[PDB]
Amino acid sequence: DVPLTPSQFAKAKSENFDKKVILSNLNKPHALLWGPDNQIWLTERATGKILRVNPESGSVKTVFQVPEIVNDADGQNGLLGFAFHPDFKNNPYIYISGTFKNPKSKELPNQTIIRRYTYNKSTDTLEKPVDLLAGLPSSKDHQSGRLVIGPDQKIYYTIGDQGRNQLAYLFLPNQAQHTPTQQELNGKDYHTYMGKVLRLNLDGSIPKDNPSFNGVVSHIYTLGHRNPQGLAFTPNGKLLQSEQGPNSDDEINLIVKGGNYGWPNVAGYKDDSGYAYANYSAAANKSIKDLAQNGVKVAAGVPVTKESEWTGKNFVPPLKTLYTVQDTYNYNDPTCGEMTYICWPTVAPSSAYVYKGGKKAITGWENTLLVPSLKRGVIFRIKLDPTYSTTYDDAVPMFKSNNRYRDVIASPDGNVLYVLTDTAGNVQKDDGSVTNTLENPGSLIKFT
Amino acid sequence: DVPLTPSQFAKAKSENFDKKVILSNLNKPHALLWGPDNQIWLTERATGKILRVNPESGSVKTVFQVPEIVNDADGQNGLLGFAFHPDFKNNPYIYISGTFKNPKSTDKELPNQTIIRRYTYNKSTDTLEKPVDLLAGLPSSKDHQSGRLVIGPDQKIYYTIGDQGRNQLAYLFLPNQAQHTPTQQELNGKDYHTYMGKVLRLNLDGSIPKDNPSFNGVVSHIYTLGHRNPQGLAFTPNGKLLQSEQGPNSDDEINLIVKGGNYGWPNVAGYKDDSGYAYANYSAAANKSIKDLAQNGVKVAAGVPVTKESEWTGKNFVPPLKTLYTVQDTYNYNDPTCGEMTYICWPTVAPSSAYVYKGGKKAITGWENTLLVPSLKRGVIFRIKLDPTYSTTYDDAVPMFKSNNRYRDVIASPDGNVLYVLTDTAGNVQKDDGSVTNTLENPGSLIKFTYK
Ligand SMILES: O=C(O)c1cc(C(=O)O)c2c(n1)C(=O)C(=O)c1cc(C(=O)O)[nH]c1-2
Ligand SMILES: [Ca+2]
Ligand SMILES: [Ca+2]
Ligand SMILES: [Ca+2]
Ligand SMILES: [Ca+2]
Ligand SMILES: [Ca+2]
Ligand SMILES: [Ca+2]
Repeated sequence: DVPLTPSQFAKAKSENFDKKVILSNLNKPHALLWGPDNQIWLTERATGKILRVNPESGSVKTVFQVPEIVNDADGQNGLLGFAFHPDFKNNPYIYISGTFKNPKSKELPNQTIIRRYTYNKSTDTLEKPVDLLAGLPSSKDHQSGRLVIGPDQKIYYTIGDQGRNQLAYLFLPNQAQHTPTQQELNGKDYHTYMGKVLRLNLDGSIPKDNPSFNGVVSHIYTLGHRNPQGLAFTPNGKLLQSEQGPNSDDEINLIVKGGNYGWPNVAGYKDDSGYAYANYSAAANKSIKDLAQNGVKVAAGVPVTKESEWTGKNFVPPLKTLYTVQDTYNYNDPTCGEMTYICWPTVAPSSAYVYKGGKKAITGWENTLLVPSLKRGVIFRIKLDPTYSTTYDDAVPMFKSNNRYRDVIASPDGNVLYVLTDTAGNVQKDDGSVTNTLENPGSLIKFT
Repeated sequence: DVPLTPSQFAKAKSENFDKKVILSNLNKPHALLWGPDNQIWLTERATGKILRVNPESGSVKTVFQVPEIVNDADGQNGLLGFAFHPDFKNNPYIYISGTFKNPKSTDKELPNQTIIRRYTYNKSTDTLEKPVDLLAGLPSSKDHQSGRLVIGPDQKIYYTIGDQGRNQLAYLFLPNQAQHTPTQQELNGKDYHTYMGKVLRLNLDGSIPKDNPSFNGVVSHIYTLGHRNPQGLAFTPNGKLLQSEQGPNSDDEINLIVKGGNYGWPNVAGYKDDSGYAYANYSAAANKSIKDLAQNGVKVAAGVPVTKESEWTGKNFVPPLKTLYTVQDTYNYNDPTCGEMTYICWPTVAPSSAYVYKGGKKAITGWENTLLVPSLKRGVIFRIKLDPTYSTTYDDAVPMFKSNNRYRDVIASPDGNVLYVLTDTAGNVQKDDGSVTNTLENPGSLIKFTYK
C-alpha cells in the first residue's frame, strides 16, 4: 500500500470512542490477553512481572515475577511470549518465552527459553517451571516472541532475525533463510532458529507433521522473516501475522506451512522497488558504513542483490505492505529532523489481533485484523473477507495519539478495546514531527 | 513481479517435451476441452464451429456450427464461452456464449449482444440441438469480451464478461462500467449494461442465484466486479476460483475470486500502489480531440482527469495474487526495441487463459498445485506454483515452450503427461531477440506436448 501522510494520520482521532486509562504505572508492558477467568492478564518485559487486572474496576494483582529475566535498557529482550493452554480449567498451564543468561555461551551472552508454568488457583501463583525449548538465539534486537497455541494444540512462536545486517549487528550474516542440518538438530544447536515461525509440540518436541526444509524436519514452520511481532489465528483456523520491515515494507502475512517469507532477500513484494539486499557480512571491510537508504544507495564494498536476483524457493508475498515505495523515494525526510527513521514509509507494527465481534460488535468490523503501530501512534483496522483469504481495502488508522501502541485486544462483547502503550520512545506527532513526550506512558487504556 | 528480459524468455524452450502439431490453419481457434468421450473438443471463434479432434490420428469433425455468430476480423467477438455439464453422462449439455445481433439495439456502434446458451448433445446423431437461451441482452463489442464459461462445484455457471474496451483505442471516450452495478429498475427491465468487467454467477437456467452477493442493495448475476479483460477462469480441486486477467500497459493479473470482491479496474491496475499506472478517464475529458499518449496514465495529454490508485474511494478491493508485471513510474512505455509496435515491449504478457493442472497417473514431476497461463505476446506458457491449499502463489511465473506463436489456451490429458495447446492464426509475437514478428511458426494450431 501507499503511505498515508501526517495529515491523514492526524485526522484518525476516533471520536466515536471514549478513552479511559485503567492503569498508568506499568514498566514496558508488552503482551495482554483476555484470560480464562475474564480478567485481563499482561506482562512487563523488563521486570518479568505477570499482572492480572479487573477489566471493569481496574484493580490489579502481580500474579508472578519470572525470575532471572535479562533485559537491556536499549534492547527488545526480556519476558516476551505469553499464552494460556486453551483448555485451562483442565490443563492449568501458562506458556512463556524469555531472555535468560546462557551459561553455555560476551557478544550474545543470552538464550531464549520457551517455558511452561503451572497455575495454582488456591495460592494464585505460578509454579513447577518446565523448559520446553532452550538454547534459542537471543540478542537486543528483533526478538519478536509472539507465542500462541493453535487449533491443533501446537505452540506457534515467532523468533526474529536478531537484528543481523543492521545497526549493532550489521556484519553478522543473517540466518532468516537458513535451516538446520540433522546433526545440528540432534545436538540441540538452534543457531538457524532466527527469522522463523516455529511450531512445537506442547512438550517442546518436533511435530511429526512439521514441514521439511532442505531435507530436515525441525521446529521450523516458516522461514524468511525479519521481526514478526504479530501472530493470530482466525476463527476458521488460518494464521495471520504482522512483521516489521526495514525502512519500508512492514507486512501483513498469511502463514502457510513450509512457506518462505523472503527476508532478507525480499522486503514486501518481489518488486525491486525501494529496497535491495545489501549484505554487510559479505562486505570487504568491517569498516564499511551503512548509508541506511534501504539498500537503494550503498557505500562501496558491500555486495547488493536485487529482489529479482534471489534464487529462493516457496516464496510467499505479503497480503499487505505498510508501505511500499518506488526507487525515487527519499529516505532522508527533513520533517523528522534528527529522528530521520520516523519518517520512513513504515508503521512499525507491534502485534496483530483478530477481532471476533460479539453481542455488541462494532458495526462493519466483521473479519477485521487490528494492528497497533508504535511509531505512528494509531491502531490500524484491516478488513479481510469472511474466509480470511484476502484483505479488503486498506489499513485504516484509529486512535491517533502521541503514544506507542504495543498490543490490543477486545472485550468478549466486542464494544471495548484494551491497549498497552510503551513506557518510553519516539512517536510521530499530528504535524509529522517527532516527540519522545508520550501522552500515556506505560499504560493499559480502554476505548469504549 | 518484475518483468523477464528478452533473453530470459528466449531460454525457456522446454526441451523436456516432445512437440507434435496436430492441426494448423484453424480459423481463430479459441477454447479447448477434454471431452466426455476422451476426444479433444475446440471452438473456432470466427466461424462458430465446434470441432472434435482425435488424439492419435488428428482426425477432425465439425460437430456443430453455432448459427448466426457475429465476428469482426479486427475484433475479439464471436463464439466465446464453451463448457460441458460436469455430469455429462446424465446431463448431455454444452454451454456456450457468443456474439449475436441485437434486434433491440438503439446504437449503430454497438449493434450486438452476447448470449449464454445451452445445447443438448445427441450421441445418436452426433450433433447439438434444442438450443435454449439462458441469459441474453448482455453487452457486446469488438474488444475485451473475455467470455470464459465454467461450471462450479456448486453447479452454477461462472462467466467472465470484459469491460468492452471502454477507455482505450476505438472506445476511448466511452465511460468504463467495471465499477458499476445495476439498479433494481435496470435489473427488472433486463438492462444489463452494467454487466461489463464482471464475473457473473448464474443458475443453470440463467436465473439469478438467491445467494449472489448484494451490490448497492441489489442482488444480480454479478459475483465480482472491477475487471478489465479476464480471459482465464478455473476452479481448483478444493473449490477455490483462480483467474487470469489482462491489464493495460502493465499489471496483467492472477486473481483469487471471492464472492462480492471488487478487483479495482479501472481505478486500480494490479496492486493499489500508485506505481506505473494511474486512471485517466477519457469519458470525462474536456473534448474528444484529446489524444491518449498511451503511457498508462502516468503521463497524459492536457484535459483528461487523472485519479491515482490511492485516491479511489471504492470498497471491498481485492489485490491480485501475482502481477505480470509491475513497474515504477520511471518506466519507459515507448521502448524502441519493438519499433513501430511499441506495445509488445510493455511490461505485460497478455494472458489468454488459466488452467488448473490436476496431475494424474503420469503427472509431471514438480507440477503439483500449478496454474498454467498461456501468453499471447511472449510466445510462452507460464507455470505458476501455488501451495497445496491454493491460498498463495509460490515463487514466480515460469515461462515454458518459447516459440514465435501466440498461445491461446491449454489443457492436459487425464494422465497428466500430455498438454494440448491452441495458437492464434495471426497476430504479433515477441521473438527471441525481443523484436516483434507477425510470422507465426504454427498459425491456428492444435499442438501436443508430451513429457519425455
Ligand atoms: O522503520 C521504523 O520506523 C521503525 C521504528 C520502530 C519503532 O518505532 O520502534 C521499530 C522499527 N522500525 C524496527 O523495524 C523494529 O523491528 C522495531 C522493533 C521495535 C520495538 O520497539 O519492539 N520497534 C521497532
Ligand atoms: Ca523498520
Ligand atoms: Ca516478507
Ligand atoms: Ca520489495
Ligand atoms: Ca495489455
Ligand atoms: Ca485488479
Ligand atoms: Ca497498481
